[PDB]
Amino acid sequence: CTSYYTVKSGDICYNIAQTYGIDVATLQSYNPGLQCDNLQIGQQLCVAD
Amino acid sequence: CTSYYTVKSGDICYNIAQTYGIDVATLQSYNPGLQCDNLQIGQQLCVAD
Repeated sequence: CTSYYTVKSGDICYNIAQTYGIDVATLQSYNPGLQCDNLQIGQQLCVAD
Repeated sequence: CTSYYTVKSGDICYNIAQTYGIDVATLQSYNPGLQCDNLQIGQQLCVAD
């Protein structure tokens, strides 16, 4: 992982992904076992590789 | 809380508490509500105080 995004209050996977120019599946591929229904505040999500 | 840890692919609550010295019981007392199968990738765990 080159780069991380930190979950903040009310963030959803779709928008986090759009912010980085990727789609949710790619975000998922970057984060083994990601659970978009269940993101935690401060959770760090890879957004690069 | 004094110190933190960021969950990576596959981490189980046992290896984590071990790595940082401590017992799972102690880990779970630093983290109110904690499903040790269900650890979110990139979740912030407390490991001290």
